Amino acid sequence: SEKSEEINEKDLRKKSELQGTALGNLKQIYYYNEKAKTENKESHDQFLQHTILFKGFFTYNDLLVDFDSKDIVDKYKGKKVDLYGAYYGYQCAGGTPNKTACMYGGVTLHDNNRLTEEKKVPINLWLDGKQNTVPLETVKTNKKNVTVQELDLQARRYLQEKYNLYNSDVFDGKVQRGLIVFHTSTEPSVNYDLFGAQGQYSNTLLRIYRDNKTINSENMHIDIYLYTS
Repeated sequence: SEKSEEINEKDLRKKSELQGTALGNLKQIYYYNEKAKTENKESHDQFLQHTILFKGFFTYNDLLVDFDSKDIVDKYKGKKVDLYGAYYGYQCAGGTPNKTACMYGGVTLHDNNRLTEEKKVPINLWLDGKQNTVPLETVKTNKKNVTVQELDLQARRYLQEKYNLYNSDVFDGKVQRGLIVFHTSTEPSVNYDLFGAQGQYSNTLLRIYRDNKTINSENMHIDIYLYTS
């Protein structure tokens, strides 16, 4: 947890710098989008080498997961895995033509990954430097090693609900800059600029999760820095 005054100095992209439909499409992803959330699944099918193809995942009927590389694919190919991420259909290719949804990362190993009790992830939130209280129930997980994507999706859904994050200025979105930090103790902290995604559609806005980054959920909290300028 940094001084809101120091974070304010990083070059965070401003909301006014989003070209086109990216803003409407960021609100769609973090607020309206359906997510793939299932446990105990396995697949050794692929389309390209850096992907794992879940045939008939949907009961879209196929789910194609994309990773940074084959090296990552290999840790999950043929294993029992849990899935939690956002998917899309626009620009998606790889399985039953016309019936494949695509997702970036969101895969964790299923075995021995269940928690003693569900973890409520604490969140520290600052708005223009004033600390705001966030209910403990906001972000929760049952995984011991969880994807940053699973936590970010929960965190941003709340920022949208309570702070109109991805609403236009006219529809009361007052936040112009922001940073989310997953503050881990034992491993490097991940931080994302809330207005820093690239492209305007899901196929590119969601690539930030392609790395399948996973962290230990115990002993960490989330720091959120929001600014109205």
